[PDB]
Amino acid sequence: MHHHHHHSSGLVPRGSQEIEAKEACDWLRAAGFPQYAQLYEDSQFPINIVAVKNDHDFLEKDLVEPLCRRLNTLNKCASMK
Repeated sequence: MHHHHHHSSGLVPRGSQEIEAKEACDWLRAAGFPQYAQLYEDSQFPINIVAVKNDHDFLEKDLVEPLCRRLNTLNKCASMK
């Protein structure tokens, strides 16, 4: 029943982009960064992804790929400025 996350990976893009949108928000929360997920419906996803991910927040760079990809997949739909 109780858990924190599933796994720490994400390298399989497909045409199912409307289903990837669900997994994007939920993965951000699971990975320990729910602030980013909640900012989707507030129209605050596009806030310099490459800058905020480069603040050296964790030691491992493998976590920075899905932090980029899950932001990017919703960015298309958000279209803010």
